[PDB]
Amino acid sequence: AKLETVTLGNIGKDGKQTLVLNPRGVNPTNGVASLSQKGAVPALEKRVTVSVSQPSRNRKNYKVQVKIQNPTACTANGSCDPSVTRQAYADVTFSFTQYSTDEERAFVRTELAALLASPLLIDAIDQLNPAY
Amino acid sequence: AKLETVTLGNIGKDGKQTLVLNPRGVNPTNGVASLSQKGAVPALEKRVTVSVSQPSRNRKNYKVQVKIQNPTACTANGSCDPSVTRQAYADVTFSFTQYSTDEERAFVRTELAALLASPLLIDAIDQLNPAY
Amino acid sequence: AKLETVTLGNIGKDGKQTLVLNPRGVNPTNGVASLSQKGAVPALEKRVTVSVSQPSRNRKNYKVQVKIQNPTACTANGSCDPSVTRQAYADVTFSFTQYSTDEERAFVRTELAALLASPLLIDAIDQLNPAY
Amino acid sequence: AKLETVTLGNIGKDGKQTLVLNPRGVNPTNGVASLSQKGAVPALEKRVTVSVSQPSRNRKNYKVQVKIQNPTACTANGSCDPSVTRQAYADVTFSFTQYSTDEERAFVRTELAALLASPLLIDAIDQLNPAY
Amino acid sequence: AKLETVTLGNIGKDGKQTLVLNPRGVNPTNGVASLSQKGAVPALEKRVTVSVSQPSRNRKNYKVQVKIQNPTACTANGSCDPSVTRQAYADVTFSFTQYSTDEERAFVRTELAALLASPLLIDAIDQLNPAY
Amino acid sequence: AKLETVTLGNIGKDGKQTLVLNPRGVNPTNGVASLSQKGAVPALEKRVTVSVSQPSRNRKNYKVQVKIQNPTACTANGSCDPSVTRQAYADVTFSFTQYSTDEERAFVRTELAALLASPLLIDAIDQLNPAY
Repeated sequence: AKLETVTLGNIGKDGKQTLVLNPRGVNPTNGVASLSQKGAVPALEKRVTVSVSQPSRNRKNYKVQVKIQNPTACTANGSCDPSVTRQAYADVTFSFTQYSTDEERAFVRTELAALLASPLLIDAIDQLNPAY
Repeated sequence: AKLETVTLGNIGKDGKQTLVLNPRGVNPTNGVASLSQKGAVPALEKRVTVSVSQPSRNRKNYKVQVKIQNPTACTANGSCDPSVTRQAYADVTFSFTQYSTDEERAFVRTELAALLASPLLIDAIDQLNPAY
Repeated sequence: AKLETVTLGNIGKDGKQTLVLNPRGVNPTNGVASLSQKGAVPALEKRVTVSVSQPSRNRKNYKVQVKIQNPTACTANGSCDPSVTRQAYADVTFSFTQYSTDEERAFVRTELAALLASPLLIDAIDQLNPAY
Repeated sequence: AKLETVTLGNIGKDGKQTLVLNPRGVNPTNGVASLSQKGAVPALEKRVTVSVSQPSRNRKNYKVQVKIQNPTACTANGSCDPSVTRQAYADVTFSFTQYSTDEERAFVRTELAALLASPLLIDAIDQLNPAY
Repeated sequence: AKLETVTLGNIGKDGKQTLVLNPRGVNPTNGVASLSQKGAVPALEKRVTVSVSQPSRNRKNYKVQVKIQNPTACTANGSCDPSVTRQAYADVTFSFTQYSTDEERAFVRTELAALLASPLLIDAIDQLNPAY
Repeated sequence: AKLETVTLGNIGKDGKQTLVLNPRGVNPTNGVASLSQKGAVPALEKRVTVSVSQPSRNRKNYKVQVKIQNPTACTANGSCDPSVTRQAYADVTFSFTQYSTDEERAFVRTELAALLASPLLIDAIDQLNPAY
């Protein structure tokens, strides 16, 4: 699909924020499309990547991979310009057989999505609580 | 959060299906909670796992990990009982600093979720099309 | 199922006695749920353990394992406090396939319970006579 | 006791079915008494095996071992005769001391039978759920 | 006991403060229950861990082990977010024999608690003066 | 503090008993102040030991260490004089930075003492129940 400005809505804990990511390259050396919420400085922008990899000699499954990396900056320092003090990461890889159907693929995608909005996952990710 | 029957709604390509997963263990040897949409036979059920792992000696980040595995069965065979003929997989790991906040964690969670419903990801996962 | 006070009924040679086992842990290091008839002192209590283990790399089937250990104590000694003089053990191990059914599983369970109430087993266990 | 047709009643998950096992050998030559629900063909019959073994040099305790083996057959194939696609196994060994009493042995036997009819065990064997 | 919000009262030098700890997982990899006083950020919260370990082959006694880790944070920095500058620890392990009684165990428990509230301990701990 | 007859009250399961320990040395070879309850014979007396150790070459924290050792005696024997049949132990060591404060240490002291009267700890120590 068109590497275009993807715009995500009603995210954040309260469900009220917005993220705008702009096309920011393909093909670095490895086919991974890149997006970024453009900020003051490269180190300070939230990134996303997407890469579909066809099956080959060793690879027999298709693998779609998504990566989120969100830096946190703190301007006060022993200096003037803000610095990255931590990163948040997500990393999802999907693995699909060459004989799979789009219905099975779309099920895994929509299932993961609905899962991420569930009390079990809200507690595990937002509060870092295991399950009992 | 209570390892309870999580119920996911309006999933699938059309957005009209439902998934019901029932608590099906914790603590196999590795703290991973398990859920399953209960089906006729173990090999035939859709599974989910969740595991939060505190930081330790080598681990300094928290890592939350989610796994979807959905089998496809075909009953006709050279036999009577259905057999698994492929698996669909998702695998997401989140990586968070000990100094991160729930707002940063909930952002990465809701962002991934909203991302999974976007044209770029619909094409990459459902149609296995890279990005241009 | 809820790791709850199991209570067992009319056991013993006459089938008139009662055993009450109280939840006494999970996960020592190995997922082994534990029960125990509470007694004067830890070494003198009867124990039960159950462990379901899923299939992995090495293990392809499911394995359910139940253990029983009943100490016999004798308070007279060259001492005051009762001491264990022997144990009685039972260790049972069910092995079921990824494709097994709950009917097949319940049959083995109810068969083994019924088999244990039968003349041939009653003589092999209770009087230690083989079979002819 | 007399290796004789043992007949077992209301087994199965509904507790309505009957199993008839016919004496089918003794020794073979590990002392293993054998039984078998008469079947169309040897691979297709449910078996049971009982063995008592006296304490010797290496063995100082008595050990009684009982094994159930139930195959599942499937008539359809790429052939006419039914084939075995899976087995269900139970394997129980009792370990008793030279100084145990018949009352102590009978307690273990009847405890195991009672224990096999309890919610905790029904869920671990029939539904393959661990305990929480 | 149910892993609950344990609430502790009248602690601190003056005996006037309160600490609330919330069940924050079990079984990371080691049967270690966890609790934590809800803090702004993971690295900033007071933790407690409890584990009861049964006797094994290496371990012949029971061992109960409790850990306290309270961090101190200072927000002024060459930064914005508060950082951890030190940790206070308490690590207690109890050791009891298979034949110990609950009265003997509660004596050690209540004796230690009484001991900690005593002039000799107050000066050893709060003022780091040895004894003479 | 002056090594003085410490007296502790309302200890034991019921909270009704009293414990008088008497100064019984210092400086054996290791700065370990020692106490003890008046016992018929040295092997039969409850001991306590406290040691504060300053930071050093290897050691950079202060360490305060307390030990409890309560023997159980059984007078009946193949003898006249009582013999020790088991010991109960508690071993607490606190770890504090050179930069800690008396309020931070007193917090850890009073938190341990309050923790030791809580339903969770009572069940783990007195009844040797883990946590769920």
